[PDB]
Order: sequence, then C-alpha cells, then structure tokens
Amino acid sequence: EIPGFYNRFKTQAEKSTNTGLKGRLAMPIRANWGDVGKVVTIKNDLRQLKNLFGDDMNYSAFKLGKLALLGNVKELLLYRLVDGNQKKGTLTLKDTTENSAKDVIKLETKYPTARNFNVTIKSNLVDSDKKDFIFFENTKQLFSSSIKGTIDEIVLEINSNLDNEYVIATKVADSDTILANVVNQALEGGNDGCTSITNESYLKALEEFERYSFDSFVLDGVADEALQETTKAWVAKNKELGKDILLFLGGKTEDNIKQINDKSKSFNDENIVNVGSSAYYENIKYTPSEVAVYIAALSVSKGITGSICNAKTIFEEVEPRLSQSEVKECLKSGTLVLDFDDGDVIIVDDVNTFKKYVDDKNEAMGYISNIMFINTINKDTSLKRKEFVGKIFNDATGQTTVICALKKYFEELMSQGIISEFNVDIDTELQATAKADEFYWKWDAVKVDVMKKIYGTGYL
Amino acid sequence: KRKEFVGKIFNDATGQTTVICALKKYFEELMSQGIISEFNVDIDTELQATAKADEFYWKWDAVKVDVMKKIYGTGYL
Repeated sequence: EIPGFYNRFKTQAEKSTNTGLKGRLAMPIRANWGDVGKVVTIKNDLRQLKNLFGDDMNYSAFKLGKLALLGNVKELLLYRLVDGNQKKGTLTLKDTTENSAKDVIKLETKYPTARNFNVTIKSNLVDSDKKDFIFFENTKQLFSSSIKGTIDEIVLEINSNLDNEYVIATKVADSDTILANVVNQALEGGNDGCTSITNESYLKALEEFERYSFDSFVLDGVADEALQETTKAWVAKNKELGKDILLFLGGKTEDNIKQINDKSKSFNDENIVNVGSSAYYENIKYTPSEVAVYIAALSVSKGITGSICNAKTIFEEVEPRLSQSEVKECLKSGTLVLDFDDGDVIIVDDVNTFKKYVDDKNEAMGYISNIMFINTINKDTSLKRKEFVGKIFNDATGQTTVICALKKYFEELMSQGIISEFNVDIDTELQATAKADEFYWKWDAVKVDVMKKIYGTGYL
Repeated sequence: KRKEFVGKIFNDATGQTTVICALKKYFEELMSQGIISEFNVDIDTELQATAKADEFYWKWDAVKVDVMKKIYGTGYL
C-alpha cells in the first residue's frame, strides 16, 4: 500500500463469547415453511429456527427443533421433507387503466408452504398514482409499502425490503398502468408439507444427509418401524464407510414397556438408542421419539467430559412411570427411559440398546458416553488421515512422527483428565505382516469413569 | 551421464571404476535425500563378459521409499 498509518479496528467479538454449547445433530423434518431439498445448518438461537422454518407447533420441524435447541446443540442441521406435489403459494395482480386488464405482477411465497399469507393493495391517500402494498398472514400484517403506478419500481421495492421476505414479486408484463386493488388476498396454489409423506421421502433425506458429518441422528421423532430398520442399515453402512454416526430412536406411544424392551432387544448395535418414556414440557405430551430428539441433543451437547445418567431434563412430567423393578428390566433390555427421581424429570442412565450383550463389546460400550468417546477418537484419527496418508515415507522417521502426533493427541486428552491411563505404540505384530505402503499401530486407554452408584454406611 | 562418459574414457578397469563411482555417488545423493531405502550398483559381469570391447554393461538394484496410502488402527479401552 501507500505509506501511512492505516488503522483497521476489529472489536467484533472482543468478549461477547461463551462456551456453553457443543455438538451437531441431524434432523429430517416436516415443515409448513422454509427451504426444501437442502440440508441447512441452524445456530442454537431459536429465532433462527422460527425465521427459517416458521413457528407452527403442529409440525415436526418447529417442535423438534425447539427440543433440540433446548438440548443445547451448537449447530442444528435440518432438512425439510416433502412430497413431490408440495408447492409454493401464489397470487397475481392486474392493471386497471385498460378495459382489457392484463396481469402485470405475480406474488409467490419465498418458501414452499400452504399458509394463508395475504396481501392488500389500496389507493394511496397522499399521492394519486401510488398504491399502498400491505402484506399479512391471516390478517396479521407483515409489511406495508407505497410505490407509484409503474410496475418495475413496484416489483423492485416489493423485492427490496427484507420485511417482505415472506414473498417474492415478479413482473408479468412491462406496464406503466395503475394496479388493481386487492384486500387480504391469500397467495393460493401452495401445498403444505405434511401431504403424503412416506418412507421414500425419509430415504431421500438420509441420502442427502450422507454428505455431512454428525454427532447423532434421531429420525424426525417418528417411530415407524420400516424407517427404523432402514436407518439402522444406513448407519451401519456409514460406520463401515468411516462415518461414525450415532442413532437415537423412540418407540411408539402404544407400545407397552414389554414391547419397548423387545424392540430394545431387537436393536443391539451400539449406535442404536431406544427411548421408551413419554414426557410433557409445556403441558404438551411428547412421544418417545419426540423426546428421543431431546435426549440425543443433550447427549451431543454433553460431548466428552460428561454423561446423561442423571442429567436434569426440561420436562415437567414423564410417563409411563417405573418402579425399580421396571427400571432394571428396561436397563437390562438396553432401553433408555426417563425418571422422576425428584420433583423434576431426570434421565435414569447412560444405557443404549446394545447393553443386552456384555463381554466382547464391553459393558462400557453399553453406555452412550463411551460410544461418543470412541466415535470422537475415530473421527480425530480419520482427520489425521489427510495429514499423514500419502505425505510421509513409511520409514522409521515417518512412523515416529505419526506415533509422536498420536501421543501428543492422547496426552492432550490426558491433560483434560478424560483418560486415566494410556499407551500408544506401533503394532509390530501386524507391522511385520504389513505391506510396504501401509502402517499398523495399536493403543490402549482407560476412560475416566463417573459415579452412577454410591453407597454410604453410618456409625453413631 | 552419457555425454560425460561415452566416447571420453577408455573402457579399461579405470574407466569402468570411474563410471561406477560416479553412479554410486549419484545413488548415494539419492540415499541422502531418503528417496531410496536400499540400493547397490555394480558392473553387469554376465553381460560384460559378452560385451564387445567398445561397450559397457552395468546393473543396479534399488528400493524406493514408500508412502502411506492405507493406515489401520485398533483400539483398547
């Protein structure tokens, strides 16, 4: 640059930061409003969810999004599910100067929907040629504007202000004629999003979700069986492909605790978590899958350095309600069920559906926190792939560098206290059999536990 | 190296030794860079016996240093 003393001030996030959030979650959702056919990330502010997908609790989108956000996920990734017939609302405007009136402007909702987004056009009381363009939803006004009677400036203004973000205006003809007055005319022709949604839509959503990486998946708070087996196979495929995705599920409200335990027996992969209990938060019930959304969100928000075996929930009630016998039955079945151990609703344990089996996949694998730990180690290691694969020569120096980097990572874990003991070394047994263009290595560790049970004995 | 050695040294033991020494120096330079893990370069006495007096035969083995394409890890907890 030219000589001088040029300041460039950077007080954007000086101390406006907090560290109370973590994790990311996947969400196929049915929605009346918002983008369609894309996987969109949502920051934890619910205002973003409300803006980008509406505020209708009749739909899985807003309700499950609110539950996930209250789960304190750092970034919530959504995908709007639709049938192919799903459509945008639309309205058309016409001129009045000519006896044979001609359509000159068309209004269409910015996102596909079927809501009653309405529009009003009336004569401007100040200027003769101006028309006052006002927009509503069921007469609840969104935005008002006034432009002279030329179509180009009218559509440009209507598309300019983001107060009119609900609707897009397009020019039908290049007229300079006075528009026709409308009063609360709905943008018709749209279709909602709950229309004929089937397993194929969920399959397409999952195929879209293959692109990204996630900490957990919950399947739209829907307990349809065939979707559950499909997602089970999909997660198994993703695991075999090096994508370590965890899955939470919730049974149907009609299922008895015996049926829920049978389903939790049917699932035995460690990445499957079955939720049995229903709950109420704002005096409104939530099916086991709807609360499975929340428990998955809370789990991913916990991340490492935590668990869920007694994490307090937002729910004001829980049902069905279990004695210690029923709780033990559910845990032995691998079911996760909420509890009312105190005046609040409390998560009973960290169990997953796998826990029915014991020894080879160890008992700690029956707990979700260990699976999150293993998936995190696999993810960081598969991040190291690109640092080390195809970039170092397999000699003693390259092996030493790889081992030193992994040792530094595990020592960082040790510094956090997550691991009580570890060692990582070359797998000389397999390294002897290794081909010259490959490397084998081994590591042992001991994750630091957490009190689930405590016992006290008193003397007087 | 052809232009350095062809038509400029007499095919005697001295010339063969000089050629072999130069090639050895080159391969040792490669070794110093670590590109080669092992090598040897020597006169091709099998073909040198059949070689005409105005020509030279030589042999060399080497082992290029590989790179990780595949890596596998196994975990214990």
